[PDB]
Amino acid sequence: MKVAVLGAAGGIGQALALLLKTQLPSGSELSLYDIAPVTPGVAVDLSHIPTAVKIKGFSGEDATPALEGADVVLISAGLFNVNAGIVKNLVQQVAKTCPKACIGIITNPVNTTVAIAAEVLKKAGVYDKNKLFGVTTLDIIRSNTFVAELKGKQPGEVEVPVIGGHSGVTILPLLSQVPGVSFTEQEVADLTKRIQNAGTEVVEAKAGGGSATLSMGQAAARFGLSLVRALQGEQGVVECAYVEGDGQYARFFSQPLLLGKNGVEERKSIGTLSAFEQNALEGMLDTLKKDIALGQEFVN
Ligand SMILES: [Ag+]
Repeated sequence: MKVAVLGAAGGIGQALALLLKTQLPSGSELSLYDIAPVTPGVAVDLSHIPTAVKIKGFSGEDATPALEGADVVLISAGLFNVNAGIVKNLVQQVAKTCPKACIGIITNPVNTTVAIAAEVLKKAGVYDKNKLFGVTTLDIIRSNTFVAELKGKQPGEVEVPVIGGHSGVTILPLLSQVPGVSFTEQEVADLTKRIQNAGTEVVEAKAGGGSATLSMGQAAARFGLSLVRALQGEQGVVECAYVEGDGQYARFFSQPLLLGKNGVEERKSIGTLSAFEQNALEGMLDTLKKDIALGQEFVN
């Protein structure tokens, strides 16, 4: 089982690679790619950690040697103006070298870059909707932290389902479905708005000198490890991710997914929604649809 990290020299990629090197199952392989010439040294650095995970790093313009035999590709390289071209270039190389891998797009804006990725893989004739994921786990683990903080629970024991998209008002935490926890509607409103704007807390506290790299690395690592477990035959693995489903709300939509050996095994129902959640769901479908079309038209 091989995991390739495209964008491994950035802050997100390095934290992701550090977590994968120490937590991937024994016998796994990790390949790091980025443009920067330091990337081979990041792998050598990590290769000194005594886990049964083989790691190698590659630099330059060609990601092929890092992608050969890859089962999972995580793309954290790279707002729309800059990352759209980066995503298309890397997904094109994925479509030529490991077209059957599961692809997790971390590069933002996820709502749009997943649509770009889908259309690029379509042009190569290898697009598989069961294998393309927008990684939205950062909204989930932030929700877990904020809910446990407000309710005095252990943060490890709180799991909040989060649906919709990965930006602004498209992020919908289903607080009504957190077992053993009840909220007032003012708690729901303030908690939902904090989750939807959590990124701004980081950049403001960084004096504008950066963004959320370590927690995003942890989020991507959680989704990546869940994927690897499911691909290796583990049962009951459920994660929310931004995928092309039945299009009931939008072409791409984040929802609980049962993962399997093929990627998506079943797209689970979002369940019963509260009045607040149903309102917030229908009230953001248009801005989500425009995010998708922005990505489609860039390729088409
Ligand atoms: Ag796969």
